[PDB]
Order: sequence, then structure tokens, then C-alpha cells
Amino acid sequence: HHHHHPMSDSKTVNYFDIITIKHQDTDAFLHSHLARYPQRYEDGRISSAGQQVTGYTHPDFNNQWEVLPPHGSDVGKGQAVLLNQHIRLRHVATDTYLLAHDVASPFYPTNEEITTVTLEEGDGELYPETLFAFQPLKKSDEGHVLKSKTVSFRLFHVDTSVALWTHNDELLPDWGFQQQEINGNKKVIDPSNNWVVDEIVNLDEVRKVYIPKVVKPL
Repeated sequence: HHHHHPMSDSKTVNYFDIITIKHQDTDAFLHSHLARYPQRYEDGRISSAGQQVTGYTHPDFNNQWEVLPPHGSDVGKGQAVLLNQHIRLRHVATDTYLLAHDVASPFYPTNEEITTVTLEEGDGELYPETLFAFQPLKKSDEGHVLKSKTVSFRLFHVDTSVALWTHNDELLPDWGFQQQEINGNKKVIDPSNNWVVDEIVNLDEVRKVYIPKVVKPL
């Protein structure tokens, strides 16, 4: 009666899941690592000198992010993430929160830098800047369940109203290990701002078992 989902099947994404997030047009994962942005770029613009966030096209521990609810929520396990709810993303390998802010990005002076911040900063003065949403492409899908692989979204920053974006026409220089740049795109409706959740790394037994649906005969 019971079957086990293959890796490639969709599952509901719940709060406290550890997920990877894949960009539709480039197949890159949202990635972070210890390296920091250069203090000053070649054109003289200054960065935040914060932790880099990049796009990386191979499986890696540094692609893993824990999905968290906002402060003051009373959420336990088994609670699905819904489209357009405010969420936070904690980078598992470094224990830092995803953050965007109105600082010019590495290659695009008019797009925003994406970084991560410490727990103390992110749960204190910088909290509002750690809020994102899995924004549905159509507004009527607000409140629908987020599922892996099959549900498109924009990774939307609440405080500055940008959508996280990446590209593979040109890559970061050696300081960014020739990974894809990530930045916050002010042109929210560009279809190149579309992502999915690729994997739920800490999937529980409740969600690995399913009963196959029956195809109706013609």
C-alpha cells in the first residue's frame, strides 16, 4: 500500500525545514560561504564588506538554509509554509540570517547587495531586513502551500521590495570563486526572478511515505 517518494517528487515545505533554493533560468542554488565582499570594488564603490551570497550550480552543504517564521510566532513542526507569508532564511553552514539592503550590489550599481548577518544583529536592530516571502507569481495564490520543485515563486525582500536575482552571462571574479552573482532586482516582474525549492534535506518519515494516486481508465 505505502510507497516511498523518490528524490525527484514534490513534498510540502514546513517551517524549520532545511531546504535548497534553485533559480529557474540558471539552475543555480542560493549559496553562501565564509568569504566576504571586497571592501571596495574596482570602480571605487564600497560594499558592506559582509558575507557573500552567490549562485552555485552543484550540490553542496553551503546551499542549505533553514526556513524560519517571524518573531513572536508560536510555530512547531508540521506547519506548512504558505506563499506570501513572511519568512526568514538561516544559512546552516555559517549560522547567519539572509539579509538584503539598499547598498549597491557587486556588479549592478542600481540593484541591491544580498548578504547574511549574525544572529545578534539579525534578531535585533537588523531584524526587519531579514524578512522575506516566497511571493507567488499570481497574487491569488497567496496563502497556498509551498511545495518543493513544483511551486514557482520570487524570493522577495519585504523591507526594500526587491526580488532576488542571478545570472550566468558573466560570473564573479576570483574573490567570488567564479560563482554567480546574486543581487536584489528592483524589476520584480522579470521572469528571471523565478525560483523553486529544490530539496528538503531534513524530510521526516511522515512526508517520505505516500499512497499512489490511481489513474482513471479511459
